[PDB]
Amino acid sequence: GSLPKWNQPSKEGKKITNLFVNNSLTHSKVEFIPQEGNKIKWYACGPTVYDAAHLGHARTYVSFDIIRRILVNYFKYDVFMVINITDIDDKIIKRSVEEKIGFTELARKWEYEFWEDMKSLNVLLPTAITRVSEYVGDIVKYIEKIIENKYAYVSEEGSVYFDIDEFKKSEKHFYARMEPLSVKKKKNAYDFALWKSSKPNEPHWDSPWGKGRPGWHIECSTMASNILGDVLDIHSGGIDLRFPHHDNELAQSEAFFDHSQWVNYFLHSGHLHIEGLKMSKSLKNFITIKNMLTKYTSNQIRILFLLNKWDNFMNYSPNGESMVQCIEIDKSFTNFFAIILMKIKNFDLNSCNLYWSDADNKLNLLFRQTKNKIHEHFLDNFNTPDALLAIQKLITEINIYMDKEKIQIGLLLEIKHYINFIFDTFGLIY
Amino acid sequence: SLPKWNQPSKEGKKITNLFVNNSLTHSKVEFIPQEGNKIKWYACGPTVYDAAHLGHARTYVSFDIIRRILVNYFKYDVFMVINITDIDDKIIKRSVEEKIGFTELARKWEYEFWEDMKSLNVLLPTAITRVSEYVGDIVKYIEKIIENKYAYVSEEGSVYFDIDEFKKSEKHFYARMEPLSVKKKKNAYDFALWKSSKPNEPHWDSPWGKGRPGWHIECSTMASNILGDVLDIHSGGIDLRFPHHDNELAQSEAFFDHSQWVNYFLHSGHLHIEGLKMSKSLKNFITIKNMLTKYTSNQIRILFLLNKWDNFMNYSPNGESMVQCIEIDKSFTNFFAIILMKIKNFDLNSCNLYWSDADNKLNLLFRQTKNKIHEHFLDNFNTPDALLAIQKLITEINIYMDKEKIQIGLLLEIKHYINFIFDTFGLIY
Ligand SMILES: Nc1nc2c(ncn2[C@@H]2O[C@H](COP(=O)(O)O)[C@@H](O)[C@H]2O)c(=O)[nH]1
Ligand SMILES: Nc1nc2c(ncn2[C@@H]2O[C@H](COP(=O)(O)O)[C@@H](O)[C@H]2O)c(=O)[nH]1
Ligand SMILES: Nc1nc2c(ncn2[C@@H]2O[C@H](COP(=O)(O)O)[C@@H](O)[C@H]2O)c(=O)[nH]1
Ligand SMILES: Nc1nc2c(ncn2[C@@H]2O[C@H](COP(=O)(O)O)[C@@H](O)[C@H]2O)c(=O)[nH]1
Ligand code: NA
Ligand code: NA
Ligand SMILES: [Zn+2]
Ligand SMILES: [Zn+2]
Repeated sequence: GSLPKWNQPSKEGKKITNLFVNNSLTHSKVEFIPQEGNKIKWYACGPTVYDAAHLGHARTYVSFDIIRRILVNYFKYDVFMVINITDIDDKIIKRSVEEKIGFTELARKWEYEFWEDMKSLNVLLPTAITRVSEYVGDIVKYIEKIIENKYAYVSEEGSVYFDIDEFKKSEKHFYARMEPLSVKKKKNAYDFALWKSSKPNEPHWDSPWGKGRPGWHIECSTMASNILGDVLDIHSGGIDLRFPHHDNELAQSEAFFDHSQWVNYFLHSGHLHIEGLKMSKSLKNFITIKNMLTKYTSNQIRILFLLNKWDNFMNYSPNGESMVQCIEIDKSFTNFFAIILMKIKNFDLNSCNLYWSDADNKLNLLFRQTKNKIHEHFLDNFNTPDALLAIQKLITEINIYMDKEKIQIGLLLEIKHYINFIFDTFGLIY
Repeated sequence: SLPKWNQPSKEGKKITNLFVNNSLTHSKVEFIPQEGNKIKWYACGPTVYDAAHLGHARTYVSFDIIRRILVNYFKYDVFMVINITDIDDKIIKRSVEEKIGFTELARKWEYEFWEDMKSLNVLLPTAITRVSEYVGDIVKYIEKIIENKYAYVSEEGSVYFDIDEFKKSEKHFYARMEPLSVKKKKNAYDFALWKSSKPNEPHWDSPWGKGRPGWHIECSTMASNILGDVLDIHSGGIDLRFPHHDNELAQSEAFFDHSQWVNYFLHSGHLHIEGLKMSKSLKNFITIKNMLTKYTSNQIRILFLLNKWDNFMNYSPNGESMVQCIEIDKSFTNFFAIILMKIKNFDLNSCNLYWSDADNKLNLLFRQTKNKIHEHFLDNFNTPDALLAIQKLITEINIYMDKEKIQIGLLLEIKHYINFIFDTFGLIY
């Protein structure tokens, strides 16, 4: 009917938190319902490992790390996550001849440094790490099934292409669900390659159609489908990937399983722009995660991303201009934990009075209110900027209470623990 | 002819389908908060005249576990109050035998009690309410009970709860939880709200004369001032259910003139040593400090994790009961040793990360165990079965790490989940 349709999961038997997430399939905020129980099957597109990672990559993976911590630590969902490592790619192939070291040896180098940068930022590793080099055989069988479903064709040179026209014809299949308006050997220019016949002096793999490499998009559909299956609760990535990469993943997986909805919720992180231009290796405006870590700490970098809503675009000001606010917040969190611990330590039950005073009750009321504010923020599509503000306000009032008033030791311990619980959800470490 | 219980409405509340053994209904009922996800919780505290023993440990560690389940696992919001009974006949007697002040004795054993609690990793409550600091509030509480014509004053200057006037009212039933357990008095079963003090005994000025608060009035006063007319949870040991807890309900119902002061009354079962309750008087008791020179806090918490909070349990001394606990503590320790070392020393550069069938089978048992434990916690805090679920999962993880090629991310997830459950249990590794 010229409009793509979206089927919300049924609510019976599912964990309902009334969480709302910005879903790129509906281009709106919708209630999140698991496919099965409280389980969330989640695939996230990974890096292409030919170079150092930069602050833009940090934005995406730290942002979805925070969302993952919110889902699992805060809401107690059960998340099964997969991230691919794209270790075969044209950029890796070209760089390996420039570097005069093996392609595989170059790919491990930058995958290792990528995971070390993620660990440095306190990013949790996914459940499964799926490398393209280890899945080429699975990829080929995936392409075969797409061909048997008559949604792909083979060129004489030995490449394989996705037949978009055959895909559209089916009433159950719509091409480019998320960006409908973004649309030689080929039937049509809009067809894309699943298998590429191998260029000379290029790494290659055996296949029924000839020596070749996987195409850009087939890696993700194959790996995600083998481990997670015919329905994905969440698929994530940066916004630039929405078309053509993610829409093509949907086309390949729908073609493979012959069904209409491979993914219930598609989440796209907004881009990090430096001076109004996206941070890209090509532009030469980029800042490596390692350089960033020599001036600033993991907490400060995470606070930078906490201050910017995950699905919005953000602008980083270099020379620490944007980092000035972050350093202030990290400095005050550190000082807070210092004080409240000294006051808990020096508290003496025998000499203090433990009457529940009016000052105590006022702080307690603010403490329970702040718990409910933060809960609404997380339900409001992971509004970490406002949740972080709630904690700062609560800390300002705790500082006043501790300085003057007589302190209820138990109340202060409870508040320290809640703030610890929220900071663990953020990935901050104090 | 039987008291009725009104379940809170589910509308607007956090509903977990949790079921708790409620002494008011003498059955298992679904737990519904009074307001949203908030739980107002009052727990009867110790009388600070002596060292705490393993029985006190059973009650407070068991309800610490329940509190951790409620807050850490289910993400409820718990506002808790515990009284310290620092004025009491037992404190007065002990203070004269030792020839020390009533307050100096109470502070000493209050301090050792909180130190014993910290040693067992028992979380402190939000508010600690001492009777000596609330004597004025207690008096004003008794006044309102008298104005509602549910209490009367004797010639000596004492005040007594008029049970018969309380029963007459249709909105009030006396002794809801133990209905069959029922001189100056109108009736012998009336109990004192205010006791006229002998001149030597410590006392406080009051409208009816110098006196002390009675046994039960302290708790109704303090819980009502901080938490109010409705208590989501009131907890204590089983022997306290009558007359102490039933009298708390009568006093609070009389004060507020309503029918239900507490939605859910949870009573931990008693710890018996050689078939008799651990009591200072019997001389069968084991202090928490003595216990901690023989066994560790984790081992002691595992003992109470193995015994369901609301059931009676028998401790066999000379380490008979503790042998099982020490084995479990040993196996948790060794499991964490391996999984932590393999996570640290895992090297992404040299490893193969294909999602193998062994990886998929461990993952399936891992998610299955999450659902088993979830059902156990909903089943009235069945920590013994949740603990067994963890043990089963740990046996299979040990095999996986020893033999299979390990998915570093999957092992991190399992390490994180088991830590999350151990924090809910209060274990520290
Ligand atoms: N990307 C995409 N565009 C489609 C599809 N079907 C129709 N359209 C677009 O929608 C317009 C309406 O044509 P119809 O929907 O009747 O085929 C066409 O001009 C075509 O560009 C489809 O499956 N995928
Ligand atoms: N936020 C943000 N994400 C980026 C940027 N550049 C790449 N990404 C994201 O980082 C992930 C991996 O990056 P890749 O290595 O594919 O360039 C992708 O999901 C992509 O969307 C950037 O400048 N900002
Ligand atoms: N425990 C208890 N028993 C009551 C109450 N009201 C009446 N009863 C019992 O019910 C029986 C019937 O007496 P009535 O209900 O006429 O007072 C009495 O023998 C009395 O024991 C009450 O509030 N509490
Ligand atoms: N499980 C258990 N609890 C006890 C024992 N003795 C006292 N308690 C509990 O410990 C708490 C404080 O005891 P108290 O200081 O009032 O003697 C009360 O809630 C009481 O129920 C015992 O032998 N076993
Ligand atoms: Na794009
Ligand atoms: Na009793
Ligand atoms: Zn991808
Ligand atoms: Zn009490």
